[PDB]
Amino acid sequence: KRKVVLAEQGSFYIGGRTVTGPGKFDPSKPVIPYSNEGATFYINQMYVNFQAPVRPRGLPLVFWHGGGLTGHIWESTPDGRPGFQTLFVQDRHTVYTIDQPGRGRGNIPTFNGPFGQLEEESIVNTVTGNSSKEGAWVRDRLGPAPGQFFENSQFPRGYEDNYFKEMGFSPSISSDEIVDAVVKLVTHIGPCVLVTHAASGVLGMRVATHAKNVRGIVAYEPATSIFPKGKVPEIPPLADKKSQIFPPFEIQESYFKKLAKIPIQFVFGDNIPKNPKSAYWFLDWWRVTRYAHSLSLEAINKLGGQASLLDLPTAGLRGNTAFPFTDRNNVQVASLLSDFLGKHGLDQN
Amino acid sequence: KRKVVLAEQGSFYIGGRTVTGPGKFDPSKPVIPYSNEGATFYINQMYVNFQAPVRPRGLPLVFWHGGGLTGHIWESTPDGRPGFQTLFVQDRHTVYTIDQPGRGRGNIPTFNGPFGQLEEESIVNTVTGNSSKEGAWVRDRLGPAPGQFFENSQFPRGYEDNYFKEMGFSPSISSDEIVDAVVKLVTHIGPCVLVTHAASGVLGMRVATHAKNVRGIVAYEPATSIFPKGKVPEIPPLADKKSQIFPPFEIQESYFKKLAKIPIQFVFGDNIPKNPKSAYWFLDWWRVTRYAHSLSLEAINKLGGQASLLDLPTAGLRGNTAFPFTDRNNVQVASLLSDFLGKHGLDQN
Ligand SMILES: COC(=O)c1ccccc1S(=O)(=O)NC(=O)N(C)c1nc(C)nc(OC)n1
Ligand SMILES: COC(=O)c1ccccc1S(=O)(=O)NC(=O)N(C)c1nc(C)nc(OC)n1
Repeated sequence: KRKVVLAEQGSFYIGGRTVTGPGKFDPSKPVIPYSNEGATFYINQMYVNFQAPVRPRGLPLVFWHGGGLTGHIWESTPDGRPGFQTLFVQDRHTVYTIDQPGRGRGNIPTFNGPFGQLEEESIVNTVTGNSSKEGAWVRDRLGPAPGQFFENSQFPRGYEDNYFKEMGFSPSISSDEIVDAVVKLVTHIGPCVLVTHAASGVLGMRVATHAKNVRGIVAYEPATSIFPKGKVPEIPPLADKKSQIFPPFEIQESYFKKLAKIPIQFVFGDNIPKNPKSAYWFLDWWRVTRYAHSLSLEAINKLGGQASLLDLPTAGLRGNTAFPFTDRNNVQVASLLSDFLGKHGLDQN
Repeated sequence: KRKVVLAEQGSFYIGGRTVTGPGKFDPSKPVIPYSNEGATFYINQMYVNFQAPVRPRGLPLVFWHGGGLTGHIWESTPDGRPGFQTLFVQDRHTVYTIDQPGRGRGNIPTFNGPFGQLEEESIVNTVTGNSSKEGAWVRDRLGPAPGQFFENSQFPRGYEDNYFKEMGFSPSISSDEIVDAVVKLVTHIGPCVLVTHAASGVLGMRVATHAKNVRGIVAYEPATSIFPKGKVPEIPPLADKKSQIFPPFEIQESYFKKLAKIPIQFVFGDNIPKNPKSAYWFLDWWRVTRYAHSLSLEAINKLGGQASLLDLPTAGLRGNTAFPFTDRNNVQVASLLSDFLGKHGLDQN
């Protein structure tokens, strides 16, 4: 069912700062080709879209895309089925979707000169990085190697091109500045729930420690674990005995303690190996990253928290990739999110 | 006013191509940091959003942002009033809004290495260009100089930060590939109307010559004029005796003739001078650019066309900037667009 009734919708920019070029601007001189002379540039701002149902119930949801993505992933699946934006407006929540600084409609800070460089100042690095189709295939656990699917896969097969086309690079904007933009959004919205994904997992945890308005977190397949400073537990290397997972983020315990004050759920899909898998780097990476997250959640619970790990196969959902909210069974994944919101009173006024 | 009812909404990717790096991808080797080795990259694809009303009447509208912009400008004004997307869904048209290749949710083609470079191939230039706040202020005719506003201005004053935050750079993707993506969208949608803006004006004219499904064009403040090859009329230089407008695009006459088969309207806002203005480069640039467009429309009409130029002040609307569809009187601007659609039956089934 695709129909949606909106009391209002729209979009806006929030957050960011400015940087200035040298000299002054003279309106009599040729304006194009564009010059840094006399220039003010707005940088690192974030794009925000919202859709509000008639008579909303409970708190607004803020859907935060993973690494190299945009709010598209919450709008539609690669095969054109409704995304979580539609499903949760239908579930009577106001829905915010963002393009964080450096991605999509967010700002990419570059000027007149080599990419990212404002005269002698490097705002972001000129050298970029970006996953290939092959790297993303294994990262997202479509299968163990590019072009191969797990038998049980929930991926919308045949729509591979559409899926990979949604992904791209991110300039080297500091995570501090990304977190700052979302803190400002949360201040603007009021009490809300963060729904994060992969690279935005750790960022949403950070936002919650800075913003009391974050009343809950659901994180799909978070990519970086978080611990109190100096209390990082022993985490093994990968099965190749050379690689490590992403270095866990460390925060002062007084901020970490704030995570114990709200319900937090991490959600993982399928096909994460239980045992070392030296032949398949990313499968093994996910094994150890999921383990690190289990210890992070345990640390929150030892501070009086209510932090849980939901493995979708234990709820009867088999074959999900690292994007469960765009997989073929995404309605069932959404149902489990609604269950979490309902259990914690986040769907009541 | 804000209420919107959608039979369906969503988004998708269309267009683009692939490129690779050398070698073979080995899933046993560390996937991050990402490498070009064995890597397929999707480049130059376009993001498309659609909103369909219940029982649409007439043709879908494709709103195409100007230079350095995104579909945001059709979603909301800088001060948060409804954009043309909402207004035209309320007007019972299905509405498509795009982020063209190189902008917003469209692809920015960069890899592992200096920006835009895939090994020894330069996909886009590493050196970027980008307007400043000051350049955009005068380009868009908010006032003759930054900080100043024309009398009777329709700009949402006070929302300068929101407005300028929506603008950014474009990588050097060829115009051929941008046009190609929209031709593919037009094939997918069927008969439709293009609504263009500034830098997308000439691109929409080009699309129409390649796509019979374009049944009409409304272009707000187009930036580059178009003529049959070898038939560009004499166009004077600017009042500074040294600058010229953008070199007009020249197409083969057999393609130019296709513009004579559909209704085409160019729409200009206020404060374009009638006489040379050496003190204000962009005001004088608009004077001569608008003149060049008058001659382009005349050439279309000489070939049997239905091309017209609408100056908003002659229709009783004073003070519009170069973004009339986000100005304070944008509802009245929308009413004139509805009038055009109705005149030509583009609002009937
Ligand atoms: C949608 O996919 C993801 O969100 C994702 C998931 C797992 C691993 C890496 C990424 S990533 O593709 O974004 N990572 C990335 O681009 N890089 C390169 C990255 N990201 C992070 C968060 N840390 C590090 O190194 C510490 N690298
Ligand atoms: C939203 O504003 C515009 O759409 C716009 C409007 C008028 C002039 C220039 C631009 S522009 O900012 O895009 N131009 C631009 O960035 N440059 C640099 C440009 N664009 C074009 C289409 N041609 C040329 O040179 C021929 N330069």
